[PDB]
Amino acid sequence: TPKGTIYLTFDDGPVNASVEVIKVLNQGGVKATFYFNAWHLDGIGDENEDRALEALKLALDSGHIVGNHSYDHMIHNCVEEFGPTSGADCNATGNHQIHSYQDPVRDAASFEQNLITLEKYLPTIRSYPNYKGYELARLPYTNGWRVTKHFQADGLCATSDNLKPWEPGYVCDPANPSNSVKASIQVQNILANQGYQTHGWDVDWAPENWGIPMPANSLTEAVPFLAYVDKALNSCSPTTIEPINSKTQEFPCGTPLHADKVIVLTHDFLFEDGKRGMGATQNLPKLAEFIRIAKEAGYVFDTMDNYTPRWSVGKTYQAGEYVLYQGVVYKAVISHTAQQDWAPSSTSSLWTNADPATNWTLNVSYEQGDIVNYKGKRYLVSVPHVSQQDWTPDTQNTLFTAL
Amino acid sequence: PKGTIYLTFDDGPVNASVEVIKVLNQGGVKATFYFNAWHLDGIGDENEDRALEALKLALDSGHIVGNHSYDHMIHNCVEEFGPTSGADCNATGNHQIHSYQDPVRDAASFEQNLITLEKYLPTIRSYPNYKGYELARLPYTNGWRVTKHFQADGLCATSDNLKPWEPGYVCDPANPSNSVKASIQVQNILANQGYQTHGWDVDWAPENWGIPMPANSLTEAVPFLAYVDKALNSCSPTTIEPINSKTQEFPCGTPLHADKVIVLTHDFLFEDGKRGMGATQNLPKLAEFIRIAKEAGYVFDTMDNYTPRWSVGKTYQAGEYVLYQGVVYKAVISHTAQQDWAPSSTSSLWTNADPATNWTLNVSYEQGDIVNYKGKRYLVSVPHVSQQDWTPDTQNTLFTALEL
Ligand SMILES: [Ca+2]
Ligand SMILES: [Ca+2]
Ligand SMILES: [Zn+2]
Ligand SMILES: [Zn+2]
Repeated sequence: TPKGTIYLTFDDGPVNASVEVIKVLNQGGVKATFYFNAWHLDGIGDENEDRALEALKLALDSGHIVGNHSYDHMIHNCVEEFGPTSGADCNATGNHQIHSYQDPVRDAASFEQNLITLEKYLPTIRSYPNYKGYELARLPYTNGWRVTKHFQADGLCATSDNLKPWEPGYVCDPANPSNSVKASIQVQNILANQGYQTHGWDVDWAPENWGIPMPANSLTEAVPFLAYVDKALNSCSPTTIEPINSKTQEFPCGTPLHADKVIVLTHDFLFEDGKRGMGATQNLPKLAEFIRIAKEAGYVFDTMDNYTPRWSVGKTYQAGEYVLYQGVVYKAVISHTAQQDWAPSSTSSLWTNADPATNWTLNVSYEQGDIVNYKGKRYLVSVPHVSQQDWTPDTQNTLFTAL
Repeated sequence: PKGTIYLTFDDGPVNASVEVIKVLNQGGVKATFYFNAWHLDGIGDENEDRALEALKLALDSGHIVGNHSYDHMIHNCVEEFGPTSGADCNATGNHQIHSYQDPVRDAASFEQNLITLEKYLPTIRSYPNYKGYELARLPYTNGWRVTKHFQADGLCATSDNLKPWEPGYVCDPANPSNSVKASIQVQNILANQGYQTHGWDVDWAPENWGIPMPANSLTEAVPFLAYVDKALNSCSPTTIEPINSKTQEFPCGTPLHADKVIVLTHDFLFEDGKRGMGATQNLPKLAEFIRIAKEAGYVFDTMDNYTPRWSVGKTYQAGEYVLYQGVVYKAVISHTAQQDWAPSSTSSLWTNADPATNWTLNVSYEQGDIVNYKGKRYLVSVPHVSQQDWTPDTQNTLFTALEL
């Protein structure tokens, strides 16, 4: 058995720098997950991105998983009016993490616009099974999780209503989060109701020193970075990670789905020779070496579509274990061996639906105190039970209490 | 029942939709509404200040909501799309000219529709009868993507220059307009996103568009019921007039179409306004029609049930079709359905029969089928059922890559 599983996740592509990243992954014999912002395809993301479409194609042809990071990384919330210069304008002020989320309905819509743009520039994109843009997402700035009904948590100081975390007098209060944070929580919930899973991260491969003129040069070297990964293995990193805005304060430490796994966050743009330093020259070798030594150390690499393991026939499942099947999360009812014809579903006796959603749904095991939406109204679950078609909340005033 | 009628209303939500919905409720039937969300933005050039109220009433009443595109393709009717474009296009009457152009943009209008609906009614996904992401119908076009073996296009639905009633108009199904070809591509893009699309058998419309107040001439209830009887098991999409409403290659006798009539009509025909006294004259036609159709032995259903739901305990014959969790399946063998033996991507009892073209698991592929996979096109050389190990890029005895 492997020491553990590493999930390499790259955010904020597709950009020019993405091309050589992908080749290093391919040479290293691994697959990774890229959470993309399609505004780079429109040439308005203020990066070197004329090869953005080439990069998207290469990632997909190479078998890497493509997930959804929103169309514009929420830069519409950093400027007065969104347009071709907004990316540059927001870099001018450095106000990315201030008022990052405002109208959650509009902000969640940015993930659907991302799908439109990706499918505009690459009209064949849905013929790739590794296109997961409509299944897997990650919120900008936010170490937030919607994995299963019992595995979800928010980044409670991810974004701010005024001061940045390093500025003097900055105050983070998880118990009374910022308006931006509250908005981001609603965004998570909207996406979950559209069938997305969202995942945060355990470790962030970033500059060790942002105060030099080429901060990318300071990216952690492979050996010490592997030490960070070893340290994160089974140690609830999302609660102890720094800085404070990268935390998931109420991450469910010890949750079985998270055991023996480390999600690495990094950014394509840290591997470019450019305005952040000699990223290609200094850091592509670090990536190559990290992959080699991680494997030597006993790790294997996987992608986020398998973070929740796919249901597989012949496997013996235990009561309470989670699988993913056709994009939906299910939880085993009893110990059994999966047969071909016994796949999880909305009518299975062997599984219940355990998507991290809040709209009332068939064959879900509801707990007391859960709140579900049904036909535009909210309902408290008063009697815990497994939902069925004839027990809709509008007809069941003992099991549910209207709010 | 002697048959099932599917009442379908297009081009809402508008003020006129409110009274239609109430007649349906009092008549004890559910219907399907194919909506254009631009009315919620107030730019659709109808009486539409109650648009959001109507969308809510349709949903709260249990009617099914389906996707008719954001702007009814008016962006293709004008030079630059804006708040006045519906009015501009009505001023010219060029709706059916160049109606489909860039099919990627045109299909994206269906996704934009989802965005706008979910903007004005953030709770909309909490309604099981919201089917905006599952059921669609193309503007102007009697086109169908129901199953892998039940699909056909409206070959003269739209034009590159001349309207069907104008001097010089020619329609050739064997060499369709550029607009039509683009619309065929839109159908395929939507099918690959999981949509079914459905056309219609009969269109409840003005008998005479040339008289003043043309909405008033909407067919009376009794003769309209006559039209429905005539359509029942008679392949109406091939014989219907006018020419731009035809589905020339409709698969007459296809099993899912048996004993069913889909009626198309438009909410706006039922208001008192610019098209005539539609509320006064036509709401009672709708009410009476429902009553006499039930008397004659018809029942009414919605388009989410046009492909019947998989039902536990039911016996199925090999070859029969069901809808399960939004996906069409065909039975591989006769058997009795049971709880844990539902259709799926791994079932031995069913195969996926969605009307899509991207390579998909557990599909019964036929010789000559062309599938898309990882950006390339493949011809199926021998029939087989797809499985994870048999991907087209690795199975050259099953698939042959086509040249770009
Ligand atoms: Ca999902
Ligand atoms: Ca479907
Ligand atoms: Zn990011
Ligand atoms: Zn229409």
